[PDB]
Order: sequence, then structure tokens, then C-alpha cells
Amino acid sequence: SGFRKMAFPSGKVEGCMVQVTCGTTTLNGLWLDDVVYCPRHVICTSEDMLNPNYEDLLIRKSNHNFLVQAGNVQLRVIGHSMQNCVLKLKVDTANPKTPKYKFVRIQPGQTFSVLACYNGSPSGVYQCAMRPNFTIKGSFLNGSCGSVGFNIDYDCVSFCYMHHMELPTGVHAGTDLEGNFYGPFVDRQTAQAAGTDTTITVNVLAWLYAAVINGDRWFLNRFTTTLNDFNLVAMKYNYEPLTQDHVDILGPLSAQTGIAVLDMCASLKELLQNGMNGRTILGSALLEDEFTPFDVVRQCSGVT
Amino acid sequence: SGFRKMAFPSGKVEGCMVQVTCGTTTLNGLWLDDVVYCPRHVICTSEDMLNPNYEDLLIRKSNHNFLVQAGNVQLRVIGHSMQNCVLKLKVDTANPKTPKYKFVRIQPGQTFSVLACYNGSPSGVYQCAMRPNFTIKGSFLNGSCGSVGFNIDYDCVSFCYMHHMELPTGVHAGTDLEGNFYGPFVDRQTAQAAGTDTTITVNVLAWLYAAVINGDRWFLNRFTTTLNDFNLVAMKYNYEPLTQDHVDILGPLSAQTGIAVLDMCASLKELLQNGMNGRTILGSALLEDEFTPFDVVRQCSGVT
Ligand SMILES: O=C(Cc1cccc(Cl)c1)Nc1nnc2ccccn12
Ligand SMILES: O=C(Cc1cccc(Cl)c1)Nc1nnc2ccccn12
Repeated sequence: SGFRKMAFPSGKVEGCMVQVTCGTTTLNGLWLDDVVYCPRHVICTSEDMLNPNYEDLLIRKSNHNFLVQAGNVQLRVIGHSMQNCVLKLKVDTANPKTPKYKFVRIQPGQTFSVLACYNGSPSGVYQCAMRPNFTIKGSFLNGSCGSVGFNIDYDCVSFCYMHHMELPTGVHAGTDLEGNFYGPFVDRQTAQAAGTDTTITVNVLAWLYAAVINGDRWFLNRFTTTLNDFNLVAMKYNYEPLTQDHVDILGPLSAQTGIAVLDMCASLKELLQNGMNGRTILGSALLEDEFTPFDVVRQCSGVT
Repeated sequence: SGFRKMAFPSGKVEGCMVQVTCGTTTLNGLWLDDVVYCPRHVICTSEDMLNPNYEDLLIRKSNHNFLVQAGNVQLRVIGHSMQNCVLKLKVDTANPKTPKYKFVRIQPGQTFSVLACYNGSPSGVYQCAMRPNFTIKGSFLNGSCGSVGFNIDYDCVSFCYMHHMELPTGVHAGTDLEGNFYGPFVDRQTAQAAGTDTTITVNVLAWLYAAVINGDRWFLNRFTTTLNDFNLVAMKYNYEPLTQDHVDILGPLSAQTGIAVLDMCASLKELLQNGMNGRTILGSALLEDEFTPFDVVRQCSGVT
């Protein structure tokens, strides 16, 4: 029992973190096989970030200008290329700690763990989600760029995020491992505002199922609703529309608890309309949306 | 910017997790040097847990009855001993992945990371605190016993907790690595209720400082208070008494923000008396008490 915002064990990813320096900029790189991935803005000076032409800036850079250090030992760079907003630095040595891995591009609402790093060294691990506005609510300081987001399935690490930027509102933007940003963000020091940060409805419902499994049941009511009626309420409260696909994904949690998905929707509808009334659910005084249905099942079953 | 419930990177501890089986019970062990530490209740059957005499039960056990598996390879047990509520299994091989380490006994209010494990395999990592009633609010299922709690200082892992038990209220109890339980709990299936779970005042104030550093400032008011006046309010709300030692530990956060500790106490006093009024602080609708002043400084400075 008990329900926590749990991250994946980070060891497999710690073994991949390296430091990359170009000129006077130092950030993090991810070393998998004989390639080191890092944000392309490592080639930029402070003045370059306002309006950078990355292709032009990269012409002035050679393999020997990219300093890559793995722990206390230097890696030899034998090639470099730009793929979208990331640089791929080919080194002469395969990372002996390379886990089984995949590069995945996640959808909004999906969660992942972040290993925050500075100077190629891990500082901490936390769980977060790709918001519906394509930002992440992370905890990153200067030097954290190149820190990665990932999920693990037994022995395979699926890398889904690389940190690039902090918006003026304190929210974070980054790319997948192919260097494509999530959302409309660009790697430039320019006016980039985030859209509406709506609540991930399917995740809230999964977390309400987690609460029932753990004994917090005060919010269960005698009501039911329909997808259309629920969705009218969800629109009013800036919650994402619930689809039949979301209902289907909640099937195993509905089966485990015996609470029909639409009945849980009616409980969520009353919580939105009436508030918590000073009460808590799973130690939270607000409705938590950064646990997916898969996360709830995984945590409640003990998948290693 | 951004503030998250962040755990230490878990790799150094993942390299120490092993599976221990005695009879039909399987739980986790911690392998450091040539010793494997695990809860002594691994020797108990389901019927033994009601009123176990551990010394008597242990007489019927020999080295070959403790099966220790590190990954897929079996460790040879060449000695066994009971130290308080833990068993120390001497194996013939030093763990080649043993990090620099210490065993520490923490005080209530102190935080640590937990690497939840099943069958010697890591499932997840989360941050928690030793509650003032000596329980922890973890996320543990059957098979999680022997999972450990730890803090890391650069390269040294300080182990502070080993999971032993879940109370009937869904809260968790365990020992330090010398096998002494935190609080009055015993490793028996018996009536053990937890005391008042008071709020860790010094941690709430540290988290209010973290909020100011990250831009959440709505709760700052025009008031001040004294330690004695504040403590009258803290008693009323089941908050721990704030001492001058706590004020001193908050000094660096007071210096960074320019907000005197007693002024922050007055802000906390108004939050206790008036509530949040439907507002949030650092994405929370309640006052968070599982970040110590050291955690706030560490996260806000990027210590690796
Ligand atoms: O935002 C930047 C630098 C940058 C500026 C403009 C565009 C790009 Cl791609 C990168 N670095 C960064 N990332 N997280 C944090 C957190 C705190 C301070 C700086 N942070
Ligand atoms: O509580 C026990 C077994 C036990 C019973 C009585 C005394 C002792 Cl020392 C140990 N195991 C356990 N620990 N965390 C969880 C979580 C879910 C189920 C069981 N859990």
C-alpha cells in the first residue's frame, strides 16, 4: 500500500551521462554505443542565442572543438553531425555501459523519468509528464541541458526527452532523441509562450483508481455519467476530452476495483464541481494528473 | 527553475540489491563488501509472524538454507548472524559494485530516497521522510521488504533505512542498517498503531523558501512573529515546535532570499490560519514537509 510519484531506477542512464564542452559552453551528453547526443546550442555563445544560424555556426567547429569527458576520462571525437536540434558526436569508443535502448517520441499525457545532470554528473531523478501544451514541469538549473527523459521496460531504456530550454514562465521545453522539439518551441532566446496547460483527464481517473486500491474512498459517490456529459464538465474545467480509447485503457483498473469507468467519471465530475472541501486523496489536496493508467498498474503490481 | 520531489540517482544502490530466500520466503538483501543484510523475518513462515522467537527459529537454519542470488548468479553463504532485527549473511565474494558507504541512523524530519525492489530487482525510486511518529509514507507491496533508504554525498552512500513492515493503516516501519527499528515498532504481526503524524515545520519553511526562489510569492505577507507566538499556532495545527536550531539551519535560505526566518514564520502562520483559498504553492494545494533545508539548497544549487 501507499502511492508515490515514483521514478524508474536511474543506473542504466547514469552509465550514459557525459560532459560536452564547446568553446566556453558546457552541458550534458548521452553516450550510447559510439555516439554522444547533445543539444546543438552547445556551439552557441551568449550573443549567438538571440538569432542563431546553427548551420553557419557549425561550419566554424571541428571534431577537436567538442570536448567529451566520461567521468574523468576524455573521449576522442572522430565525427560530428547535426540532426534537427541535436548534435551527434561520433567517438572512437563504444560506451561499455550502453544498455539495451530505443528512441521514442512520446505523446502528451505520457509520463517519464528525468535524470537531472550537471557537468555530466547525475544530481537527481524525478518523475514528470509531457504536458498537453508540450512543455514539461521539470526542475532544471543552468548547465542541466542535455539531461534526458526515459522509461524502462525490464532491461530496455526508451529515451524520450532531451532537455534544451527554460521558457520565461519557468516551464521546460526539449526534444526527442532525433532532435525534434516537442511542441512549437525553437532553440532561440525569443518570445515563446506556452499554450493552455490542460489537465490529463485519463491520468486523473487512473490516480482515482490508485486511491481506491490504496483505501482512499471518500470521493466515491452514488452517481454515474456518460462520455458526452462528463466531457461538457471537463471542457469547463480545462480538462482534456475523455475518449473511448481512454475508457478502454482504464479497463484493467475498472476490473480490479469493480468500479465502472463512467462511475469513476461521475466521482471526478463531483470533485470538479464541489472541490475537495479541505480533504485529501493519496496525500494530495489537488487532483494529480502525472500518473498514467500503466503507471498505476505497474506501481500497484510491482513490476521490476 | 521548477521544484520537484527529487530522489538521489539510484545506480550505486541498484548494484547492491540481491534476492534472499529462506524456506518459502523471498525478500531483498543489500550486498556490501562480503555481507548481505536483510530483515530477520525472512526466516519466518506465515504462522511464525504472530509471535516469533527469532533466536529459536534461527537455530533451525544453517548457511545453506539462505539462498542469495545477485542477478542470475548464486552467492555462497559462509556465515550468518543476527544483529537486532537484521540478518548479516557473510558470502564468499565481495560485491565488486560496492560503493563507498556508511550506515547512519536518521532523525525524524530527515528525508531520504527509497529504491523499491522485488526479488532483488529494482522497480522504482522515490523520495520520502522519516515522520515524527517514526513511520514512513512509502509505496511498498508484498516482497518489498529489505528495500533500502539512503542519501548520497558525491560518492558516499549513507544507508539509513531497511524496509520491514506495513502497519494496518498503510504506513511503513523499518530499521536502520544495524537492525534497530525506527520508533517503537517490532517485527511481529501484532497491534501496532502509529502516533500523531505531526507536520515537520522546518521542512515546510524550507519549501516556502524554495517557492520564493522559484517565483511563487503570493503568500508573502506584511507580518512578522516570534518563536513563542509562532509555536502557539504550530501546536494548534499539529506542527512540530520550531527551535532556534531550526532557525539557524534556515539561515542560508533566509540570506539567499532576504526574507527573515521569523517573517517566513508569519507567512506560514497566516497560511495555517487562513488556508490556501483555492491557490497553489509549487504545484501543491497543501503545505509540503518532505524537503529539508539541505534538500532545498541542494536542488536550488545543482549539487551532483
Ligand atoms: O534555457 C537555457 C539556455 C537556452 C536559451 C535559449 C534557447 C535555448 Cl535552446 C537554450 N538553459 C536552460 N535550460 N534549463 C534551464 C534552467 C535554468 C536556467 C537555464 N536553463
Ligand atoms: O508487513 C509485511 C510482512 C510482515 C508482517 C509482520 C511483521 C513484519 Cl516484520 C513483516 N510485509 C510488507 N512490508 N510492506 C508491505 C506492503 C504490502 C504487503 C506486505 N508488506
